[PDB]
Amino acid sequence: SHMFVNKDQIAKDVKQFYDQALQQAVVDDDANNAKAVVKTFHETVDCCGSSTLAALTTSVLKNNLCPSGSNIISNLLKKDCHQKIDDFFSGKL
Amino acid sequence: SHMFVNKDQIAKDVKQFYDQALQQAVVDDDANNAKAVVKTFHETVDCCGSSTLAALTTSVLKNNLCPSGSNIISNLLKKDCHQKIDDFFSGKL
Repeated sequence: SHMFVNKDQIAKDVKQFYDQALQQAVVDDDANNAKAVVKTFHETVDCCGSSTLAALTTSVLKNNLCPSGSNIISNLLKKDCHQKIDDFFSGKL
Repeated sequence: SHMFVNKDQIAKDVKQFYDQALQQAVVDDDANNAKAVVKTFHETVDCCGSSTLAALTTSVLKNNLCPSGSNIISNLLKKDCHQKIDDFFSGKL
């Protein structure tokens, strides 16, 4: 039950999973569960794309895998998916 | 970074979130992100339905929100979504 954890490592592991999903979504039109996973995560947490993978975020945005009304300009003022994950494990609230 | 956590409570919170999504998916054909969230979680972790909400698991199964080939009979021998969440925070491996 009660246990010692490193939240920074957990944030890293989550971002790594996200990034794996993201790179499968952008590239493979056969990988529709990867696209599904990414689009529903994006929609649900309201984020679009990555820090580690910023140049690839352009693709998901064009394949309509980010939230509706999500565009290059509106995104400028929004936290990306890595920022949101980090802030959640930070508990920055 | 390093911090004391109750993993049983985290498992509870995750199952509660799942259950909220599940009850929105079964009922509301207007709630397509809830259906999306449930179907992609199911597909990704390979589980179908709940412990707390067993009588409602029948609905998602018929609306095709569980993995392909997932049926009432095959499901008998598979962990449901609550069991899988619990076992993951247990680290039962």
